[PDB]
Amino acid sequence: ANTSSAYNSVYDFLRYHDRGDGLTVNGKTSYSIDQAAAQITRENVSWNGTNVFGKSANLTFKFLQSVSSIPSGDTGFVKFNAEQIEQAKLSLQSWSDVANLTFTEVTGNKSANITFGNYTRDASGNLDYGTQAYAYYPGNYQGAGSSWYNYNQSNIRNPGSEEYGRQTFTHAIGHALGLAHPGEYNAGEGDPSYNDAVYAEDSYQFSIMSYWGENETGADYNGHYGGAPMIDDIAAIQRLYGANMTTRTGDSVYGFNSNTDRDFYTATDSSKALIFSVWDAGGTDTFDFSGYSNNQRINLNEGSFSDVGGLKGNVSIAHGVTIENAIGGSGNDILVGNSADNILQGGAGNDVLYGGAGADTLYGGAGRDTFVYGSGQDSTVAAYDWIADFQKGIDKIDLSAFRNEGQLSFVQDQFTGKGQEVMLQWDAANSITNLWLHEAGHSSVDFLVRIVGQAAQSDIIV
Ligand SMILES: [Ca+2]
Ligand SMILES: [Ca+2]
Ligand SMILES: [Ca+2]
Ligand SMILES: [Ca+2]
Ligand SMILES: [Ca+2]
Ligand SMILES: [Ca+2]
Ligand SMILES: [Ca+2]
Ligand SMILES: [Zn+2]
Repeated sequence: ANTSSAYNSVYDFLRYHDRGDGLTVNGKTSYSIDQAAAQITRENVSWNGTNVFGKSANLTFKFLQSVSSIPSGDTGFVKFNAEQIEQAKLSLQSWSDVANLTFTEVTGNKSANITFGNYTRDASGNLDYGTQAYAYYPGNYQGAGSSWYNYNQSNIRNPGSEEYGRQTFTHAIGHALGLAHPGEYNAGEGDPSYNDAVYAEDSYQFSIMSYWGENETGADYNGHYGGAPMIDDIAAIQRLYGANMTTRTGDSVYGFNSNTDRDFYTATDSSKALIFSVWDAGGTDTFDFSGYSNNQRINLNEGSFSDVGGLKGNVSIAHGVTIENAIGGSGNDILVGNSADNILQGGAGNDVLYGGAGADTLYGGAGRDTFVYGSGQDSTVAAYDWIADFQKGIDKIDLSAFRNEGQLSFVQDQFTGKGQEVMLQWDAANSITNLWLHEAGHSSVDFLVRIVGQAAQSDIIV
């Protein structure tokens, strides 16, 4: 079963960052999304009480203007500045986007579920320029839900320009909602490291509640920080409060030309980095990564990771989400669809497109592109694929995967019945080329790929 390098690149990319199922990664136990979610919510606490799951919540938040004391003992209180307020609201929004939560600001003497405030000194009254931030779990105790940040840190004062600040806000709010660090560790306590992680997926690539960089799991964000909930965070927060099915239910576009009105899902130009795990509750959606020149690998399968804009493992799709279309850039990309009907556009460069199950429409774009098929279920007659811009003598249709059940043979105009034969039929009236494949074990011809344009036998890889 010697398959092509194109098929192999798809086969391997589909297994990129496989997790759970008794696997061992980095010498650690591998957790599935749900296992990581249960670990992150191990304190079993939320604003609805203890051991209460799938229950929505309407919460209040406040930017403290003064304090009688900070619950931690720290001192030198400083209220949130305008930039911190705006970024904190964006962090709150990134959480309410995915879970059934509503946030309403309160002012004056009114109490609030979640509060924000800065500190600058320790209990002894000495300047603290080393710590970052901390927050308290939901509860009925003094300080529950309060979050605090070190004003002496520039990233805390300028969260809109220093990415770690925004990520810190999202992280802290996570605690204020009931989420814990993926492992038993905290700042100030000894000096933990990724080696102390309970499971392999305890890193920024999977959870912003982690303490470890995305590099620990093989990802690379080139010095950037995502700022929004990642895949395991989304599953975790939804475990506690339920999923928000009213978010972006229309046709949504992520990346370039985005209509999300969310900075973390938007790329205004090629120099912008994208780091996100998408939550989308409906409609026909598109991953538009057309503005990059880097060779990208885009996967539309729920729960999967993609390598976008030169970064590694920076984009993922949350469990329970179906993204339909993808657009690559000028680089040599790999686009992998899911079981839904996908429209894939490779763009310039030599791309590898794989529609998977469902009736997909594929555009290789300029360049020497390869349209890959891994099984007869990829393009059944009842839901056939369309390759709309095939270039005879330039593009290729890869059927090497069918070798695992016998080498495919080319027939000119008739099937013998022996099976495992491929045929190209030209429809002069419509200028359409029908690619028929009579697969072994199939009494009837059940595989068909319709091509808008001419195709030669030498363009078909068997
Ligand atoms: Ca949508
Ligand atoms: Ca969708
Ligand atoms: Ca491309
Ligand atoms: Ca598909
Ligand atoms: Ca192309
Ligand atoms: Ca092409
Ligand atoms: Ca298909
Ligand atoms: Zn923390």
